Amino acid sequence: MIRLIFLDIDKTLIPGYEPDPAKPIIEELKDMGFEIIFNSSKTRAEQEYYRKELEVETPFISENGSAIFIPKGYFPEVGNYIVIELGIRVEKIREELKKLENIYGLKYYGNSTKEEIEKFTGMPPELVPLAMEREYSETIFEWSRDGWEEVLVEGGFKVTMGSRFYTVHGNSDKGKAAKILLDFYKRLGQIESYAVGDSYNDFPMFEVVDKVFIVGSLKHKKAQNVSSIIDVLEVIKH
Repeated sequence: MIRLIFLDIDKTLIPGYEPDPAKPIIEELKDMGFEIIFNSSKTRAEQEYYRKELEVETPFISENGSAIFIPKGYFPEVGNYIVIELGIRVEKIREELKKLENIYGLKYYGNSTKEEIEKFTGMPPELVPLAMEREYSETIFEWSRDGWEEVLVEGGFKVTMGSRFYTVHGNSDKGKAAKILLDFYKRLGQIESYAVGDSYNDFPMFEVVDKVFIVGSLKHKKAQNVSSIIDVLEVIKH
């Protein structure tokens, strides 16, 4: 019986931005026999850093389900597939944001300085370069007028609210990506899947997994609300 758990890589796991706070949680999940899958709005560069520091070598999903990364030979016809691209290239997103930049006073990674990005996010200066290595999405830090969200959706893009900012991406979401990865595991036998989210970008995963937890007060019909990731492990222990 394989147990899988999808986790975000934000304040609910790494408050303060350093990896260390997540260690107690990762270690317990490992002891509980879980395959830990980060399914985050974060870039591959950001996730690879945390994974290495936390010694997590399982597949991961980046930029709101835009790509699934499977370590070479992780799963025992040879496809030789390491990266499954499901979203749209960031260059296309930026071409569209350029058309809206002035009308709506939009600020995102592509048109902001490292100093501005640090101000907007509060992220440590040394991590900004990792967040800037975007491949399939943009994060909107601010705007001077509303209405750009609808325009983007009309243009065929997805605009999803995260724990703090909107992320612009396309053709996929955390749920579509999670479902595909789950299929890879299901080929190995029976699986039990859990998902822990804290924002609207996690909602798509809920209909794809067996058990759902929400850290915070966001409400969803399939989710059990808890105040901390600590509580998730506690409730699962029941």
